[PDB]
Amino acid sequence: MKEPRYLVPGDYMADPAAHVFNDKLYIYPSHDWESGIPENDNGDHFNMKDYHVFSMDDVEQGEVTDHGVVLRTEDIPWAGRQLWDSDVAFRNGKYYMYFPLKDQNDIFRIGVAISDRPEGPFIPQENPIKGSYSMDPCIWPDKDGEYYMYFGGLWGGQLQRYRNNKALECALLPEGDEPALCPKVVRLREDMLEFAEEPRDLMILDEKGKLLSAGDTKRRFFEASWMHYYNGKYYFSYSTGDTHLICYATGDNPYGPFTYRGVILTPVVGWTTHHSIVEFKGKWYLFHHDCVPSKGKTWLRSLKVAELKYNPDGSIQPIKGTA
Amino acid sequence: MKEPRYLVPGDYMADPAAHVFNDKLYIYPSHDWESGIPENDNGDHFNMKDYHVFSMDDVEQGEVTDHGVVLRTEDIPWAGRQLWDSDVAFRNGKYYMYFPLKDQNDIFRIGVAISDRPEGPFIPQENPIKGSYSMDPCIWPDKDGEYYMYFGGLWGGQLQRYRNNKALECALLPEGDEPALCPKVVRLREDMLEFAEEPRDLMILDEKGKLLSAGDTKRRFFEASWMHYYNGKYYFSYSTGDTHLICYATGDNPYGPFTYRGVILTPVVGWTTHHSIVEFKGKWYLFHHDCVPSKGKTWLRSLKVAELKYNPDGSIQPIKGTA
Ligand SMILES: [Ca+2]
Ligand SMILES: [Ca+2]
Repeated sequence: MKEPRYLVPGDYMADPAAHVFNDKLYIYPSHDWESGIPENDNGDHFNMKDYHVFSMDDVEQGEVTDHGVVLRTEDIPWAGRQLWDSDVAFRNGKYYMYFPLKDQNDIFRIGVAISDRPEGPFIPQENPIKGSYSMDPCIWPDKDGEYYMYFGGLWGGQLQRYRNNKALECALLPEGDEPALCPKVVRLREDMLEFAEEPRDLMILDEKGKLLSAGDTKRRFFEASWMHYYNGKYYFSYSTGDTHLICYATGDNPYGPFTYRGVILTPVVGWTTHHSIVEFKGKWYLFHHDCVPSKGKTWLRSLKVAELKYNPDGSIQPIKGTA
Repeated sequence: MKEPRYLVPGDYMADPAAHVFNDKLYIYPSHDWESGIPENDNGDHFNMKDYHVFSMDDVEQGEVTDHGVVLRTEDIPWAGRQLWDSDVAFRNGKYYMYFPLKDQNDIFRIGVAISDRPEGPFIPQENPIKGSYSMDPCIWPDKDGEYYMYFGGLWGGQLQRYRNNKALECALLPEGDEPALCPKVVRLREDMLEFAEEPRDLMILDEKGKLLSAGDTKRRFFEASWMHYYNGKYYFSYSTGDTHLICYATGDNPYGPFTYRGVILTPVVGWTTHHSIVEFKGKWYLFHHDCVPSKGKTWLRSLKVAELKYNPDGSIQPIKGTA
């Protein structure tokens, strides 16, 4: 594809998460809809309430299939509000969907929904994962045989309310030269229902190996954690929020510190930018979204796909955002 | 009794929750112990980890039976730390123990533990109650056949972190003429596993029908909620924290407004004061605690009991504290 292709024109789907199951490419995006709520700093206008599942056979010219709703807030027993960016992993012959959702105390937790097939209806557990907090989870099937979750999100994601997995009496956002908050990493146990250990900082560093500062808002982690593997190297990509960038870093292990490299996606139409990187049929793709069909409305996002290409030195060729 | 009696002089127990099951008197206190943790503002020195159960047939001079440990943190699947003031309720031929415990995020939640007998080991549920927060729960079997929970606790109890059951970005403690934070009340459902509704405030008014102010620390709610019914009137008693008082209020229904009456017990030796009021064999008793055996060590408390009498107008005779 020479030009970015919009996949679902009929509805507003955001925060795409693409995976390859049974030689098919499945997408697990959020579902944006027009709630009657005006914009807000706490992100109340992001009032998604369900999940659809899309699948393709050919990303570039292929037909896109809507499998319909597979999960909604009503079906979740511990549900409060706001189903945000989710992710799916395949293990033990089953598919585990990890969704963020404020509990009945308006605290962001992460729940698990299970299905026997990647597109089939997901049945949620009655309670959120023990110790879970914040949002935007990413589930990475590492080569060591284990499955790792990467989560975290500034501001509306309540990540600043916590220090070392423990909630603060009062939220605290680091400023200026102070080290910025890191995204979190935690290993999941085999049944994929709970954490196997305590989550820890996924350190993102300079080229000098120094932790990114809070003022460095063009490189500092904000949200949208994602992890993939190419040419014997790890790639941790993410969103920078108020600078509207999708950056990426590199490392040699799922835990070890990741060193910032560059920018994958320049600012797009809309305040938010969210993504997922996956290889399909020999080519890499950067699934993401912008607010072009909604004519600039941030809370109404349409998912799209652009071809991602690497340089021989391992770096990623920057992709132009719409804006 | 012509002088208050200690019940477990061999160990350190606090926050007594006295009930009458099978013509016996059962107490469900917290188990203080020297954890090696020094005193600090967040109350880490209150590091209780297990529950004992005590029973008597005669309060004044009868033998107190130590039924041993019936629940410990290590058995709770969602365990974090600090098992604080709990209470038990009898329904459906079973005994439900409602215990407060910080989750793996140091957020105070309330969980349910079930036993077939008032002293037998309570098997805890895998997850805390949905929407639960703060601590010091008190279950009340009303005459309507329903069951209500009265929870809430300031400062260490994390009540100020919440407004209308929703977590604040930053904790807020009201001051001066502002209306003080009210304790909470919620009707449990039939299986006693979850809430049947949204928790509401239990308003405590003055003699002018006006909400108690935060500056009025000698009367406003702090912790240690307790509800009992005597001669057509309800009696909501509680602790006042830094004024070391236990006061009580009167109402006509479990939800309705309660009007402040007076002080049940003046400051005792130690900072904390906690209690439970129950009638046993024609006599009313005020179960509580102080730190006389521990020579003033606030977090090493010892249970004690004193007879409580009423005036013909319905008021409660003030009991003199050790301090
Ligand atoms: Ca994502
Ligand atoms: Ca109590």
